[PDB]
Amino acid sequence: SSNLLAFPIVQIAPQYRIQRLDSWTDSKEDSVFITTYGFIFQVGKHELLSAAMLCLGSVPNVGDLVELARACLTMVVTCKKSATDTERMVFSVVQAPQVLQSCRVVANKYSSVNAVKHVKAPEKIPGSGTLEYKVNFVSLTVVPRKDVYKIPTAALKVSGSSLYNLALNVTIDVEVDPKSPLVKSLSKSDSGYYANLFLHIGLMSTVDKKGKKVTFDKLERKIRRLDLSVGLSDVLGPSVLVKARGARTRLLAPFFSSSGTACYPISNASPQVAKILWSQTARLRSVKVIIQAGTQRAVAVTADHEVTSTKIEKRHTIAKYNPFKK
Amino acid sequence: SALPSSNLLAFPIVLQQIAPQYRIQRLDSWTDSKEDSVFITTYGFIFQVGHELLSAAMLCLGSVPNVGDLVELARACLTMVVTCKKSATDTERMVFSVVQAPQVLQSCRVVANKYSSVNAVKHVKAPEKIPGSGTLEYKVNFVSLTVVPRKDVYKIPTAALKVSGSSLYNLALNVTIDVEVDPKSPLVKSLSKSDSGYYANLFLHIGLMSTVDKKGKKVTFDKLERKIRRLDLSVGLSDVLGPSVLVKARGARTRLLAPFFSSSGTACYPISNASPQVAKILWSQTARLRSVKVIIQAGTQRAVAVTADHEVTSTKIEKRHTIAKYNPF
Repeated sequence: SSNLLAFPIVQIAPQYRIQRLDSWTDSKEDSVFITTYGFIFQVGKHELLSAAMLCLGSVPNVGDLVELARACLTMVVTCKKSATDTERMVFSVVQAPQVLQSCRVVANKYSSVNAVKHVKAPEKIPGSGTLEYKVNFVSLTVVPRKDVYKIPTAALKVSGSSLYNLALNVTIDVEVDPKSPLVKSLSKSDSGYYANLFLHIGLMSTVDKKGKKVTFDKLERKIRRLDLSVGLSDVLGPSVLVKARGARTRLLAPFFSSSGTACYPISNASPQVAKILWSQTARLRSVKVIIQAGTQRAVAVTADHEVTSTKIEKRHTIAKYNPFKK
Repeated sequence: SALPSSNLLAFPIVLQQIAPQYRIQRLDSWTDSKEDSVFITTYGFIFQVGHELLSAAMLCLGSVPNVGDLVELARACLTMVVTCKKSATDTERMVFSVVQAPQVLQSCRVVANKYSSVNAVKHVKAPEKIPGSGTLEYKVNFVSLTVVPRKDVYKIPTAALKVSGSSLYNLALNVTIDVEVDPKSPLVKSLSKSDSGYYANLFLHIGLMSTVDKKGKKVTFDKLERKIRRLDLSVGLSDVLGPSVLVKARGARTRLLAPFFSSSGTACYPISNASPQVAKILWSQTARLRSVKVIIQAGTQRAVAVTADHEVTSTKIEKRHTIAKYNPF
C-alpha cells in the first residue's frame, strides 16, 4: 500500500509509522521529526502526477504521537515548479494544524526543495496550473535534536593527496514483490534484492607521527577503536545513521556530532536509492568500511582496501506503515 | 531490436546485433565564432567482470580540434579501454579510468587527465545496481559528436545561477520536450501523454531581471515584456555536454541578463544539472523541443510560493537542434 509511493513507476488509507531513537545516544529525547509522503495532483480532471516527499522539520516531543500524525493529514499544501541551478518544487503551506506551528516549513509557510530528490517523476510535473500536494503517509522520528547532525557539504568535499577517503559500501535489503517494475534496477541475491550505496563517511591520514607512514595494521586498529554502528531511518527523509562509540581523531571530528552521531540523507547520497525507500521497507544487509585514495585522481588508479564491517543496528530500519484506527 | 537502437541506453529500463552506432551534430552555423572543436559524448554500458551488464552510462570526454574524418575520430572513440568504480565525497561518484585511448583523443580533458570522476546519478542509469567493489568495465557503444566553437558552449557558473533577491525577477523557461518512444516502452509511465505521443517537462532558470529602474520604481510589465521580446531568444537541443538545452539571445542583454550569455550570446544548460531524469531519458530516445515559454517568477523562492507566475512569450524553437537518431558504422 505504501508501495504506491513508487508512482508513476508501477481504496487507499492514510498510514503512519513512528521510529524511536531515544536509546541511540543517552542524549535526552526531545524532538519529533516529521517526514510526509504523498501525491501531486493536477487540480481540475483531478489527476495523480507523481509520488512526492516533504520534510516539515521538527516539533517538541509531547502528547499522543499518533495524534500528532493524524494532525499532519489536515495540512493543505499546494506546489509549483521553480528553478535556481536545478529544478525546484515549491510547496506553499495554505493550512496547517496548531501543533505544527513551530516546525520550519509551517512557520515559513513554504518549502522550496530540489525537484529530483522530492518528486518521483519531475518530468511529469507541468510548468503551470494549480497543483495540490496530498499528504497520505506520515513518518515520525523521536530523537534528540542534538543527535540528528547532517555533515556540512564543505566538510564532505575536503580531500588531500595524503589523506585516505573513509567510506562505507552499504547494501540495503529492500522488501519488494519480485514482480514490481523497480526490481529492474536492483541486484538480486539468493535471498532477495538489494540496493548498493557507496557513502563517504570521513577522512583518515596516510601519515603517522607527522612522520610517515600509517599501515594496514594501525588503520584496522584506528577504525575498530572508532567502533562504528550504522542504521537506516526516516528523520530527514531516508537516511543512513552512523554512530562512533570511540573518540574521533582530529580529522574525523567534523564528520560526527558532539555525541558521536551523523545522519546522511540518502536523498543527497544517492537520490534513486532514496526514492525506492519511499515505497519499500528496507534494512541494512552489510556495511563494509572501505579506505580509498584521498583524491579522485588517485582513486582511479588505486585499489580500494576493505577494512572491516560495522555493527548493523537492526532496530534502525525503514519500517512498515500502519493504517489509522477505524 | 529494430528501433532507434539507442533504446538499449535506457538499460536497465528497457522494453526488452549490439551495434556500435554514432551521430554527428554540427553547430558551425549557430554563431559567428570561428569554429574550434568537436565535443565528444560517449554512451555505453557498465559491465561486471566475473561480461555481466549492470546499467547504461554516459561519459563526456571534452573536446578535440577539428581535423580529419570525424567519422573515424568517432570510430576511434569505440576503441578505448575504460575501467570504472564507485567513490563518493558529498554524493556517490562514478570514477572512470582511461586505461588506453587512441592518439587522436589524447588532446581532450578526459584522456589527458586519464580519468574522470563524475556525479553518479547523472552518469549511470541505475547506480543502485552498481557494486561498491569488484572490477567493472565501461564499454563505449555510441558516439555523439558536436562540431561547435568552444567559445559558444558557455555553462553559466553555479553561483550565478543561484543569485536571487527581493528586487529581482527569476527569468525562466517552461520547456516541454517531445520524446519518440515505443508506446509499450516503460519510459512512458514517467512522461506526459498527448495526441502526439508523449513529452517531458523541464523548468529552467535562465537569467535575472530587475524589478525597478533605475534608482527606480517599478518597471512595469510592459517594460519587461519589451526587453524579453528584444532578447529574442532561440532555443535548441544538443548533446554537447550530455543532453543540453542551447539558448541563444539575438538581441541585446540588459545589465543583469549579461552574465547569463557568452559574448556570442549563447548559453548551454546541461540537462543533467537541470533535471537528471530527463537527461537520462534523452540518452536512449530521440527528441525535439515541443514548446518553450518564457516565464517571469518572483525573485526569491519564498516569494515564488505566494506570487503567480507570469508567462511573457514563446521563444523560437531551433527545429534543426534535436537529440538526433544514431546510425550504423
